[PDB]
Amino acid sequence: NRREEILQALAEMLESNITTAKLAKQVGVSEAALYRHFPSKTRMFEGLIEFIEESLMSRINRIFDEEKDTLNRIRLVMQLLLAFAERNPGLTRILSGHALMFENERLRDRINQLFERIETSLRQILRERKLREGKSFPVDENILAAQLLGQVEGSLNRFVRSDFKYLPTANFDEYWALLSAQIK
Amino acid sequence: NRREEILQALAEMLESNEGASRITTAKLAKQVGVSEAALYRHFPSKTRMFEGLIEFIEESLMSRINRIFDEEKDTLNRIRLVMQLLLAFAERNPGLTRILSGHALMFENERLRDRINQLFERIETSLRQILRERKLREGKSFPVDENILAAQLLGQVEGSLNRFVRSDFKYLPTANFDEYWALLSAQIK
Repeated sequence: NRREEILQALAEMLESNITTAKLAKQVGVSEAALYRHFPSKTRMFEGLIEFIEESLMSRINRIFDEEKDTLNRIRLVMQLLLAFAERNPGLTRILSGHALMFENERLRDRINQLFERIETSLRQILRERKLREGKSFPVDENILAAQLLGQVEGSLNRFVRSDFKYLPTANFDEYWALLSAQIK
Repeated sequence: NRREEILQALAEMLESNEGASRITTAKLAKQVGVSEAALYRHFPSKTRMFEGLIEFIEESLMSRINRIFDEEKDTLNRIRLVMQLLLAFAERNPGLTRILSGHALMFENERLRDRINQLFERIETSLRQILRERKLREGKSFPVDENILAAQLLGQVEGSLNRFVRSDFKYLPTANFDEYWALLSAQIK
């Protein structure tokens, strides 16, 4: 549970209005112990992205187990992403690209992997609806999946851009009414 | 015109492989053929330079949207063209898109952040105006309120542009625009 405690404390600090040393003192350990898990600040943020991706996928998989309807499953995965963003504005800023760190390539590459994993999960759900339920979409599932992912990323971007005033979940019911019409 | 050369050179610096780091007045000075101190005589700060650039982008997009209103009268064809213009503009100006997609250097400065928000508000209002005329032109509206739909359309554009920047410009927004339109049409027809 060592590496997670550090990432948890990192997440907590990002949500407040960061330095390896400051985080070390925060979790209550030497800088050497911290550097053993994350040899550098970039590796630390890279680890935070992985920690976020793993937590989100664990929840997505739970939605897959409990929800059988492919339509509502897409809806829940979207609502989960928007709700998570909304509740973690500091994390959303680094994900949306409004953070300095986004300049670092391996960190950007890493964020891309997280969005691609989410997008893949959406495509998977669409493919199942297509093949198991016989649904015929007006376009390739990859295009529908990109639009769904685009709507989320655009909500997250506007949320940061507006200094966190325009909520990601605002009008989701209305957006979903239009998006779902061609998924149903 | 040493006001346009600076904004022009600035666009290039952001447009070059310098998307990596931050631009400096020094490097910008050399890229314009002058001194740092000489640059600060036209713009009190680098932030004012970015704001002049946002201004340019806004004038460019608003002008192109004005022409769409004049050249196309069908509501859906007008939406298609504005969505296409926004995505096409981003692909033609990768560096400029980085600003609009967000950047620490951009949103930390409250005047530049507000400015970028005005640009998006200008776009959103144009979309809202287009959607609103459908009721009087064809006697019908949309499955959701026009203000909500304008925000949804803008959101898809902002999501595509973010992905474009994030993937280091490997994902091209217009790549499958024709199929994206077939899907969007069916949803809002």
